[PDB]
Amino acid sequence: EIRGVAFKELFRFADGLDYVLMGIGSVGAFVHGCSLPLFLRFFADLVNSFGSNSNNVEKMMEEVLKYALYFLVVGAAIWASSWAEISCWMWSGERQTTKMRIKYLEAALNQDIQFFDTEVRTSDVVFAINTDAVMVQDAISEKLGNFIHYMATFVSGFIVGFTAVWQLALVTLAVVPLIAVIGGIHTTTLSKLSNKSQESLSQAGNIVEQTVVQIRVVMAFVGESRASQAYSSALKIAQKLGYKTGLAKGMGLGATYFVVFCCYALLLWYGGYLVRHHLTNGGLAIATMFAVMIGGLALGQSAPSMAAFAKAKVAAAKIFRIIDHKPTIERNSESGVELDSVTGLVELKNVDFSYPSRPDVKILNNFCLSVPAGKTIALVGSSGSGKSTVVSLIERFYDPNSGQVLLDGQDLKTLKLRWLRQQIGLVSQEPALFATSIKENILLGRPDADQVEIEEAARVANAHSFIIKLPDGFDTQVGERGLQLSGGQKQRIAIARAMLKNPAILLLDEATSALDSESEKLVQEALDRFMIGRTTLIIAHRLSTIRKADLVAVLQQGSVSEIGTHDELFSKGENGKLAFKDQANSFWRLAKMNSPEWKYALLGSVGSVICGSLSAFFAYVLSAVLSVYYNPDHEYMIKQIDKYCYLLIGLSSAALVFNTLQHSFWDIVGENLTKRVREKMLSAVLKNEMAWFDQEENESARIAARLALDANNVRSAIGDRISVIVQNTALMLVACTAGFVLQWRLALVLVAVFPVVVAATVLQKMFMTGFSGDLEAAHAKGTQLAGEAIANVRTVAAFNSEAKIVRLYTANLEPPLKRCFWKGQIAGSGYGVAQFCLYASYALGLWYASWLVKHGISDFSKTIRVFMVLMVSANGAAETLTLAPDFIKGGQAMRSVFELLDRKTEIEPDDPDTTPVPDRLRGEVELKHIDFSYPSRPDIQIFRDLSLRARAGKTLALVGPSGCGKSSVISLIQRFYEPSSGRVMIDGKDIRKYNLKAIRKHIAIVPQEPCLFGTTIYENIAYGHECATEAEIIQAATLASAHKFISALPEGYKTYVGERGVQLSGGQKQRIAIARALVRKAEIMLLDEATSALDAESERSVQEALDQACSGRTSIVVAHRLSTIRNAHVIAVIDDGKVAEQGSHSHLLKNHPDGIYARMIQLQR
Ligand SMILES: CC(C)[C@H](C)[C@@H](O)[C@H](O)[C@@H](C)[C@H]1CC[C@H]2[C@@H]3COC(=O)[C@H]4C[C@H](O)[C@H](O)C[C@]4(C)[C@H]3CC[C@]12C
Ligand SMILES: Nc1ncnc2c1ncn2[C@@H]1O[C@H](COP(=O)(O)OP(=O)(O)NP(=O)(O)O)[C@@H](O)[C@H]1O
Ligand SMILES: Nc1ncnc2c1ncn2[C@@H]1O[C@H](COP(=O)(O)OP(=O)(O)NP(=O)(O)O)[C@@H](O)[C@H]1O
Ligand SMILES: [Mg+2]
Ligand SMILES: [Mg+2]
Repeated sequence: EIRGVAFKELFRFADGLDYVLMGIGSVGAFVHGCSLPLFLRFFADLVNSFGSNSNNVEKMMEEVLKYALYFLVVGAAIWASSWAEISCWMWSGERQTTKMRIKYLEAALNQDIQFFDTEVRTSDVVFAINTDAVMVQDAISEKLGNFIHYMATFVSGFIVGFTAVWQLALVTLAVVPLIAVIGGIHTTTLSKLSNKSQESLSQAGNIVEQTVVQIRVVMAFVGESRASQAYSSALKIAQKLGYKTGLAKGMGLGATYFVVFCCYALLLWYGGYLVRHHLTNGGLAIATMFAVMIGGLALGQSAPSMAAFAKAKVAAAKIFRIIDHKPTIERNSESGVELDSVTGLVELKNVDFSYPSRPDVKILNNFCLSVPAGKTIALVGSSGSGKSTVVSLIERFYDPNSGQVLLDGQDLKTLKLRWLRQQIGLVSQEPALFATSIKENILLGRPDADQVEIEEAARVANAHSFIIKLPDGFDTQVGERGLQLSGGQKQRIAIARAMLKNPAILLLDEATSALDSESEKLVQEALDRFMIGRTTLIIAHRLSTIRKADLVAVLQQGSVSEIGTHDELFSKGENGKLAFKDQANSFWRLAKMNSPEWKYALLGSVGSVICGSLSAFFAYVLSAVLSVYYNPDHEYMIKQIDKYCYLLIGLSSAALVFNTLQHSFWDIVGENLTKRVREKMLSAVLKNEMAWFDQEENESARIAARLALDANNVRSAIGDRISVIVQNTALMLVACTAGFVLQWRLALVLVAVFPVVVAATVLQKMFMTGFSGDLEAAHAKGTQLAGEAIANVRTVAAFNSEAKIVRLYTANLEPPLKRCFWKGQIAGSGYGVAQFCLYASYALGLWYASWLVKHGISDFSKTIRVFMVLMVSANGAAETLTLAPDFIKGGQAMRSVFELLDRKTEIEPDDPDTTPVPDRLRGEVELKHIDFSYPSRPDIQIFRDLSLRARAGKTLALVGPSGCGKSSVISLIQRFYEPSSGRVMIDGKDIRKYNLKAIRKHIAIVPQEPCLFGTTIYENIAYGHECATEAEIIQAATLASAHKFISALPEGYKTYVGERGVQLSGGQKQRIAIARALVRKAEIMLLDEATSALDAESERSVQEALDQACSGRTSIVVAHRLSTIRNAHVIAVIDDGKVAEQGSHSHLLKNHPDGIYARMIQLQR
């Protein structure tokens, strides 16, 4: 394991302004931490004066007034200190992390490629530049400030408590570890159970994704019920674990409240004892209690900052490892010859290169090549041969280990590297389009070029096409969408950027076969205008290229068999605001679906009120005890203290029990609602039709994200909302009742100021959490730009565009920096204002209590009880942070779930209408005058008045070009889609009237590219029939001939398959799909081009399956190749979305002889 760097090195990028910001933030954090208990000290002084000076009214008034002014001063100090701390720390962290990322990227680009090969790899580099960067940022921005603040709080609290009453300081210090340990155990248990629940829900989402991706087969069968069962089982596990999480949370809250109650019972009794012996005052006792508790909790809260410190030390050690690494291969040597002879006469001879990762494996064996000037040369590289390797050696990506490698007769390492890479132009198979605009991509090709050069490169170098037809034109961010560009267009953009680097030799790479001819002809015309551009990769396709290049040589085992011009080089491997009333109605709908759990809810509700009451009750007790401390009769003091302590001890157990009950029952109700919603959501999705599935915004991963997110935030927005609204209502109700019946005037004033103090305490809790936004989202654009640059480092080195990439990264990062600065300023100012208002309200209320006492309106006891009870109950109510307030997004997610459930499918998966279902289908599907138009693309309409025939005891074959919708034909066979105007007779009647599920169970199909379902081959094969037993799957395997390699598998039918399982061959998976089709034993066997996407033994297997299919009922088989359609007796025609003839191939030749398919047959020969 690598060793983390020392703490100081974290601040390597800190400049003078950063040091100033860090100092100011440290001072602010220290002042904040010290001010938290200093207020308690001032409160103790005020209370002691206001209680002792009852007889002397005027002195009491002046004392209370001066201490209220002290409260205002403390409020202002907290305002300023919190503002400075938050703003300075956040902005300094951002300012340092930005420079760190810039240096990291700059160091990364100008490294060697073999460095990425041997040492840290590109994926690790990206993972670092995201996670380690954000980790160090959060550690040095907020964690450090919080650590300083909490250490200050701890020290100041200890000092205040001890110097006030060392005795209670010692006792409370003994108390604190209990509460700290309880809180730590609670947090740890919650985190562990949260991780467990997260992984369980991830599993359930995995079932969701695998179902939605594979919806084709799922609807082809009746397996939606199976998917629902699997989802229900996963959700059952998740909900049982969820029950456990709720119980743990309830026990944690109950235990901490129990220990708090007992501990304050003991502390209050001891404080009464101390006051009785004239050791101290009541106010000093209370202040010591609170201050010592605050200090201990502050140390507890400070520890996580140390954890983050260690993690950031490791992360920054990694980052500095990449940063400090020195480029091994010397680059940009000043010995650059700067040859004026751009023509490369001779190069790449006696080349003995070996790949760095495996130096023993010598890829290139004494390679020699000429590449004469004035003429283009092509290379026939084998797949195992290093065509990319020799290209890299040309580009100087790697240095040849020995060998007489040279260029134009003047070597490579002699004449610099930047200039040489400028001389050579490269195109790549994968276009290198970064996040920036396409015009900026052209600039990245050659920054010296102006806009007119870009236009002409879009005019003469390439044709004017969609690359210009973007709505923004050339100023369009290709990275943000990507799907907008086809792939040929971005390839032509790369061609253009290469055209900018016109001079001297220009290497060419291979292009995919599935590429437009326009890009290809642009490539060859670039070749014609660039005779000095050579090394075109034929790859047995686009033979015009090999026509252009006279010198052609093949490459194998790091050597060339022949050297010279064109020859017989073929057959040697050649191949191819929003409304709220609807919110109330939908809330009623949710509650209605939550009806069965009502009992639990009711019980939970009951627990809530009791919990709330006890919280407020607790406050009152403190109040009363404080009021008792300033009483002359010490015996009456003893009686009151004993009564209150006994009552507190008695109610501690009630607090424990009712916290557990409330949380357990509320969380159980939520889990049931969540699972119930999930099931209904999945069922509604499955009832929908694929015309909705293929539509964008219905992708499998996106659907699963919808399912998870909406479910969880709905359960929050119901359960947490009800629990909060009931519990805090009861708490403030009983608190205000006590306050009113004691002194309604002071109670009314404090009720008026109540929302302010509640908001301030909520903000204190949020500050404890941290005000930093979602940094990864803020840096997302620069993040993905840097990731693309790092992954595509070869292309960046090819155009030596590291400086431009760094500049674009800086430009991307700048607006997030400014936004972060302003967000920090706003957050600091708002938090400070809230705290100042809180302390001003404290001062106002307490001074008003003094004023009431002056006029004889009330007494010290009643006023102090009212003030203390209402303020502590306000803190208890602002403890609202315990339950997550996701309601804001909860409403949107809830309208989302209701619109998804309320969405109607036009094709009913099950037809309610009566249908004349036969046991054995008549198997004579009758396509006639079909004019199907694809819904997704109304422009493309495959079918024009198509009429087809079926053969009951026989089979029909179909053949055509890849363009024709044969898979569309089989889709319309099973009512997968809906024809625009065509009509089809499956059973002497419309398919639309007859039940769809009966159609599914009566028709078996194979997909063109079948993929398997689950762990065991047994279940995947048995999927075809609802009762496959064991024998039926036996002959299903044998007739399909899958059984031989199934037995070759370790455990056969139980062998785990999938991404993590034994990944069978395409032929094997297609054959077992055939086996499943046989399992279904259906009337119509739809054997699509899977009968061609296979191998020779699978080809005889398919011929045998055709034998059985013609023997048993009927089949529609499509296969563009020959020798398979000949098996079927009757063969149809599907050319250009039209039928031309139908019958046997002998019949297809007796009338309408030859044909496009016959020409294909001659070709396949
Ligand atoms: C004198 C008060 C009215 C004062 C003005 C008030 O603002 C002050 O912040 C009060 C409400 C705080 C000061 C110390 C706090 C306590 C800190 O010490 C404790 O024992 C902790 C333990 C545990 O965290 C409890 O959940 C809260 C609990 C029990 C806190 C309850 C609220 C306080 C009692
Ligand atoms: N990242 C790599 N790690 C190890 N060996 C590599 C790497 N890249 C290429 N090679 C080796 O380089 C040789 C040729 O590269 P390879 O990727 O097999 O084919 P290619 O030159 O890209 N041609 P093709 O397969 O038709 O696309 C083989 O010996 C590879 O093992
Ligand atoms: N959702 C869709 N919306 C619009 N057009 C579609 C859709 N799905 C497929 N197509 C069209 O269907 C045609 C493809 O025909 P298809 O029968 O799927 O053969 P293929 O998959 O291209 N070749 P092959 O694998 O040999 O069967 C193209 O015109 C596609 O654009
Ligand atoms: Mg290659
Ligand atoms: Mg098709």
